[PDB]
Amino acid sequence: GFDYDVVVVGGGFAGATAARECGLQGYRTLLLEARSRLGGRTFTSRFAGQEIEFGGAWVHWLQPHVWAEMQRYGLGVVEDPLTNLDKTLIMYNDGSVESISPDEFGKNIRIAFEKLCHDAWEVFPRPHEPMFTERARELDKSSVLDRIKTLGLSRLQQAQINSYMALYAGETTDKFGLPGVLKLFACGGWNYDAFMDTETHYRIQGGTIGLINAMLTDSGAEVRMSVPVTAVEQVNGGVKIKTDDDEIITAGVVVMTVPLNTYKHIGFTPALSKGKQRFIKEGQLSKGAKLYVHVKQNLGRVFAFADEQQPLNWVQTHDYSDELGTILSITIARKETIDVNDRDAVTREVQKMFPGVEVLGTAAYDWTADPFSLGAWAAYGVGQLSRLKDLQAAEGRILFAGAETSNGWHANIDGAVESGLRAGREVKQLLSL
Ligand SMILES: Cc1cc2nc3c(=O)[nH]c(=O)nc-3n(C[C@H](O)[C@H](O)[C@H](O)COP(=O)(O)OP(=O)(O)OC[C@H]3O[C@@H](n4cnc5c(N)ncnc54)[C@H](O)[C@@H]3O)c2cc1C
Repeated sequence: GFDYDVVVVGGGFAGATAARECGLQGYRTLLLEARSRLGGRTFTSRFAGQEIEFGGAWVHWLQPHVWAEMQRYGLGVVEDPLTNLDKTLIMYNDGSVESISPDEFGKNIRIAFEKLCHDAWEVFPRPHEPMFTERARELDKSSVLDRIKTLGLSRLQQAQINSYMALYAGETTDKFGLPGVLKLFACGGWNYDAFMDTETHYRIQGGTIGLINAMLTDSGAEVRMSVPVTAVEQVNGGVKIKTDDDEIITAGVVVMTVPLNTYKHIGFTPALSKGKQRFIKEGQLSKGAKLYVHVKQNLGRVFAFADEQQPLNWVQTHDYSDELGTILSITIARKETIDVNDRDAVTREVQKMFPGVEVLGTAAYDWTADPFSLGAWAAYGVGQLSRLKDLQAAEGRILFAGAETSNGWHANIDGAVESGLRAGREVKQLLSL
């Protein structure tokens, strides 16, 4: 007596995957997306006459779940040739910028990274079972900064790795859970070069939006946008779903794939488990934002790290020419450090790194301000990883997915896909046993 067998909440990779699994089993399926677009924390846009990625975009064949889907839908990779860099810069907490030879810059980040992840084999022999070893559980008492303090790195090496880890945290490294970081490294074959190959090297042919829609089309599911879910209530036979318009939708089961930081917007009746409530109140620690700057000058192929007390923590050349100038792709760990949508504030901070540049224009997506992300990529705080089951657990007729709920590449498109396959299996169990 329901409108649908399955309602999937959220049109990111986790929801699109869950919808495709449910739809192909014959279940009448609906996907409700709060924004007026699909993709979630993946979003391809346009800036200065060129395509840009405001959110997630980069994949790799070491990421098993997204790669299998690419082969199901016959999508290849689109390589970002990483080239020989013209410039590598480090900006320290005090704001001083230093130019390093790219080969010595690369050597020192590898030393720091390999020292940071020296024990990945022992802690995560099975990276897709994060709590398999007691050492992983014990490490969940430490932050990343706890480890960095013991590694005896140089001032350069520490700034490099701390900027890198603050990026992965979307936060200062004293708050960043350490096992989450090692686990990702382990997922990449416990190997520096293999893991690095996954970071910003390959994109999906046809974009992330193509794969999401390839799955949703395959699913046959009904898709509705601009429909934020305000409450989910467990009532006889199914669940009852409240949009904003005081529209009411019935389903046998609901798959929630919303970002953890947005559970704040949704009333649950009855109340969810106390372990899950503790997670919703904690949230995830990323406060990242994405920004593109078009400068008049041709700066060539640049790369920069900026330490956590500075705003432009990750700078890369997206494209360059004497005609164009330079389009810089910038990721900001913490949106406290700058207002990416205030252009003069952006202009001063870019000039601190490349003095005397002229900014023609800027484009920014403040993920932490967006009510339907309120944060960026998944980043676990201290002690959160060892309780991941509490967030994964089904709650009666409510199932939970999303990249935060995956076991493997939790900071990635792939963890989102992984959670979608899990949710689809759980739907089948609930609806069919
Ligand atoms: C700046 C940034 C850069 C990134 N770069 C990479 C990369 O290079 N490589 C990689 O692998 N990963 C990257 N990621 C991470 C990747 O994008 C995410 O892990 C993945 O997209 C999350 O998928 P998801 O389905 O779990 O959540 P989401 O994509 O966030 O989808 C959840 C959906 O739920 C919607 N929603 C929220 N609340 C409601 C509500 N009340 N009602 C209805 N709908 C709601 C949201 O609008 C959203 O569409 C990046 C993330 C960010 C923020």
